[PDB]
Amino acid sequence: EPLAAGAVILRRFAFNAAEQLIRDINDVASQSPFRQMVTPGGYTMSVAMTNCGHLGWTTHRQGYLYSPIDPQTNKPWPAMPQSFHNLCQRAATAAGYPDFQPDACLINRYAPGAKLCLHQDKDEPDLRAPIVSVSLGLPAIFQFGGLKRNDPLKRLLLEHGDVVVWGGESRLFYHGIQPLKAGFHPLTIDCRYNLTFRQAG
DNA sequence: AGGTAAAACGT
DNA sequence: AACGGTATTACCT
Ligand SMILES: O=C(O)CCC(=O)C(=O)O
Ligand SMILES: [Mn+2]
Repeated sequence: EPLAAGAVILRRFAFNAAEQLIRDINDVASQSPFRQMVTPGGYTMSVAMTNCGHLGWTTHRQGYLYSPIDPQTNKPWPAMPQSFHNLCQRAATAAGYPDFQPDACLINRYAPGAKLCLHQDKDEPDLRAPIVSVSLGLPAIFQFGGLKRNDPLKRLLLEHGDVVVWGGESRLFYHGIQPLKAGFHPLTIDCRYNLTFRQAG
């Protein structure tokens, strides 16, 4: 369990809820489809993304931001599914964050080779609130460091149903995903999904 | 006067 | 391929 101060991995926590979560990913994506976002610097991200809930993480020319509106559809992001919110609440409570109320869920899709380079989650104004991160499908190596980029990384395999929660002291810690290895999973076929819940408003 | 982009090539 | 440069710079608010 003990990843860092205020950080924990709940292994296979979402395993039982996974089938329903995956159906709801498909429902969300049918309204706001997965898209590979382009950085301010002009590079297309390997991870395909969408959002649900009140606020969605996005890139544009000027930087990163949380928007109530999907810039692709010009409609609000789909409502956060009850299955998402219920799972998130249970995970956060188990992790020691019983008062967490997310208003934002970023949905990441990793094809073979897709990565997410070391970054901080910092576009949220209320830093008191934790991050809840659900793994679905193919396994990936999760990097978890410290407050500085060059702080040593813990490398952890995240498997289908694993939930990682950080906050408090570890809230602004650098973290990332190494290039996804190809493979098969009975529920996702050829990809990894990640659900990242935050308080963005 | 701060916050931010790099959530993205060489050794 | 793990590690670290780049952003002690050029930009908007
Ligand atoms: O895919 C993951 O496990 C991490 C996702 C992430 O870091 C993010 O969406 O900010
Ligand atoms: Mn992140």
